[PDB]
This record gives sequence, C-alpha cells and structure tokens, in this order.
Amino acid sequence: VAAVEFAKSPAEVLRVGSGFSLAGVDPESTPGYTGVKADGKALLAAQDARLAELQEKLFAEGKFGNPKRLLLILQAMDTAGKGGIVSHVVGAMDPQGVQLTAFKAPTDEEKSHDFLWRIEKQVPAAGMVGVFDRSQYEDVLIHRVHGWADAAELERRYAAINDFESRLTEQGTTIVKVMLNISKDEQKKRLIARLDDPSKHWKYSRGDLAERAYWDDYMDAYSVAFEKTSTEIAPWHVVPANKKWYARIAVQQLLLDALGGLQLDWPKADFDVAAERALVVES
Amino acid sequence: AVEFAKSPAEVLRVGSGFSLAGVDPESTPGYTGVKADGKALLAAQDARLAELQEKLFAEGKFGNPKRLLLILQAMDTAGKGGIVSHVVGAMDPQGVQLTAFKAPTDEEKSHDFLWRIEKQVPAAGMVGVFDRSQYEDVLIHRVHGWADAAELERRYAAINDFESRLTEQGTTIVKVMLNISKDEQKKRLIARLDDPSKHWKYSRGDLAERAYWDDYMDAYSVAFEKTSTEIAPWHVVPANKKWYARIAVQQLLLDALGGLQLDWPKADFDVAAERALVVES
Repeated sequence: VAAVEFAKSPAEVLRVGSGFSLAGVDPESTPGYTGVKADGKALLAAQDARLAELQEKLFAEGKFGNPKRLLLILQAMDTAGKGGIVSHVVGAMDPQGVQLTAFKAPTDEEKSHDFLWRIEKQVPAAGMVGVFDRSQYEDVLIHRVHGWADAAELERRYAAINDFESRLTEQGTTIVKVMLNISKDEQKKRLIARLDDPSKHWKYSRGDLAERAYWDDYMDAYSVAFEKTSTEIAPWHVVPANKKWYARIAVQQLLLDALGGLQLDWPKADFDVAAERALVVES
Repeated sequence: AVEFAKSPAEVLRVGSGFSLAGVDPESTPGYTGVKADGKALLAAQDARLAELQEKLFAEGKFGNPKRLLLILQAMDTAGKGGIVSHVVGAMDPQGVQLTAFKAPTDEEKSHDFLWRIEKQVPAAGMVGVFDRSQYEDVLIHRVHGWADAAELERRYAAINDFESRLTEQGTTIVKVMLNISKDEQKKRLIARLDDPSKHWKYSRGDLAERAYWDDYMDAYSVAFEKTSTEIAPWHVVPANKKWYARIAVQQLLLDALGGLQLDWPKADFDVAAERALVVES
C-alpha cells in the first residue's frame, strides 16, 4: 500500500490553544489523518527518508555556521510509548546529528541545583536535533501529584520553564513539545500485555501499578502545565497515542513540519569545485 | 532471505597467513547472493539485531556483566559513518553507547592515549560502538613515524592489554576494518564533488590521505599482525560494495551476540498474582 499524507497538519489539529481541554481529547482518534494503519505504516517509511534528508541539512548548515537547531520534548505516562517513538525518530536520523537525553531521577548533585541546571546542560548544539525523553516538566508533574512542591514553587517553575524555552528559541532552537496521551484503560491493557508476554517480564515495574492510583492527579498536572506553558514560541501538542502507529506518524510529521519551517538547504562549497575536481582527477 | 554460506568470522578474520594485499575489496566473501539478496538480508538482520540487543540489555538490567564493543576503522569515503548509522538505527538508542573519536583535545594529549578511550567503553548490557578508536594512535597522523619505534611497540602492547582487560570484564570486542581500493576512494571523492548535496562533506584532507595511501595500508597491516588476537581478532571487510559491507558488519555483530547465549530474564515474582492485582486496578 501507498503513502497517504496528513490531510491537516498536526501543528494545527494537535496544538494546545486558548480553547484547549485535555478531556475533549480522544486517545483513540487519529486527528488530521484520514488513512488507517496500513497507510500509516507506509507513511512512516516515507517520513523516515524525509527526516534523514532534513536532519542532514540541519547538520550541514550547522557545520557551516548556521545557528538553528531543534529540540523534541516527549512527556507521557509509562506504557504510552515514548521509548519506542524516541527510538524510531532517532533511528531515522544520523546519530552523530542527534543528542538524546533520557532524564532519570535526579542525582544528589542534581537535587542541589535549581531544577533547570541539569536540563540546560543537555540542550542541543547548533545543527543538532536534541531529543528529551522526559524533560524539565517532570518537575511540575510528579512533584505536583505527590505534594513535593507548594503552589508557589510550582508557579515559579512554570514561569522559569517559559523563560528557559524563550531563551532557547532566541538562541536558534525550535522547540517541539509532544505529550503522548493514552487512556487509563489502554495503560491497563499494556501492563497486562507485559505480564502475558515472557519476552516482556523484564520491563514490568510494580511502580507503574502504584501510580495508577494517582492517574487523575497526573491528568490534572498535565492540563495545568499546558495552561501555564503552551506558548506561541513553544506550543504544547497532545497526540492521541492509544494507536501506536498514529502517534509515530504524528510525532514524525511534527518534526518534519518544524524542520521545513527552517528553510534549510545544502551549503554551497567554501572552495572552488571545478578546480578541486581537477586536482582529484590528477590525484 | 539469502544468508551467509560461510560465516564472516571465518572468512573475514585476520589469522596466521594474512595479507592485506590479498584482500579483494570488490569481493563478497562468504556470500553467494547479489545486491538484491544482500538488501533483503539486511532488512532481516535489523530485526534480529533489535532482539539480540534488547536481550543483552535486559540481561544487563538484571545483573549480567556481558556487553559488546564494535570497533570500526576505515579510510574516509569507505562507508564507516553510514554503517555506524545503520547499525545503531537498528538498535534502541538507550541500549547503545556510540563514540566518534576525533583529534585529541589538549586535556587528552596530556594523558596516556588510552585514557580517553577507557572513558567511553560500554557498560554492562550495552552495545558500545567506536567510530574510530585506539587504533588511530598507531596510524600515521599521530605517530612521529618510527623515529621512536619503542613508543609504537609500547602502544600495540597497551592495546592488547586493554582489550584483554575489557574482555576479562565481560566485553565481546568485534573489530572491523572496511577496506576499499584506492580507485574506489577516487570515485567516491569525485562523486562528492559532482553532487552539490555532498559539497559540504568534501575534505581536502582526504586527498592528502591519497598521497599516503600505501603508507596507511602498511600501518593497518602492522596493526593487524600485532593486535589480531584470539580474544579480539581483526576482521577486514571488503567494502567497495557498500551493500556487502553492511551485511558483513551486522553479521559479525549477530554472530558475536549469538555466542553470548542471551535470553529474556525470568520474572522474580508471582506473575499470576501481579496480573490479578493489575486486573483489579
């Protein structure tokens, strides 16, 4: 089967705008996409080639003094498929052009700095695509749910995040923020599937069952986070993810459309080609 | 799925009788299929690589000390970055530690040559990939030639001890040199000049590599004589046919992982009880 492209851009239908509410989102929908799974798998393979070309241009431009770069931020509940999306996106790219960080629980060194210190260290360099599997937002989600910071601190964190994203954008970074949204039942279906497949027992974590008890608090944290931190220069996008195939192509199209907005082309030679060709031909 | 007739660990290995001069960079040793067959074998190899790497990692997470280090050396133009790209893309990047070694920083030049290499070796459960490596330090551009040959000899020996320690710690070391002809190198440079989308990539440096081509070939031969050991053999991969180099490198890697006898870890808890507990949440 052949590539059915998005009918409407996900920068548009998946954006968190002034209207937004996270309960209006259906985790089963495929917004902007009129094809089905077979069509999506075929789009995905085309997307990969497109992404490889456009990242390679970002990189080439960066090697020649362009300051532009890109930062993909993924947040989602466990099971929602961040790992798989990260792996897919990174694997479509040249790894020497990508800076992936999967933020784990903070180290003691990290806990003794402001919450952005560890994040700022990892922002992508010129010409790079940075991928954040989890991000600075962890510090207004898990911490909120579990009362590990008061309404005041949370408020300051929201403002710091926005100031941070604003600094990065001014320095050249296009920030693509994605939340992968699965339903509370989809998570259950997924944890059960880990227990039913022996190949997946090594991944099962009791910790994921623990936190189901806090599921609606997490949805609230997210929704507040989006009211606070979805801006014109760094919009949030919430991508229905109950269908893995759809989330993959929605994340990828977001990336391609962000990269296509940068007007990347291949650098001209900084030397004389005709002459250099002759030198090689005599080499 | 046309597979390897003979395993590349046999036919591509650097043993007792070895001569770089006798390697034909246009051959496809151990393989009897043609481009279209190699291209489908690769597609198959990717899925196998994904599974074996994930098993390596799962075992590591549960306290297995086994890991893998792929070391790739090659002249520029020879496909090394491309192959690294493809092999890493077949794996989950959180299970991979890729380092592309460049010219030493001043901090690095003030330590022994291995200090910086040591920093980057893979953890338990990880596949490490070295795009260039410790071998660069016994090639011509960081030697003062053989004016102090004692230093060089020291280095080959350092490299063996290092690879011996890593293997004692649990690393399977897979070492590959991609080998192209001098004429193929010319062809690929010229192609870089004839394709405006590759201009960014062209380096006058590589034309200098041409002048000293035979000298690089000799440095690699001495390297293979001195550091192809039983625990860390060298393999030389004809690479004028990119498609073959790709399937040879992965196959080396598949075979090495395959020899570690990996499986998925067993759950250390009552699966049935937990499932019930999940069902009631």
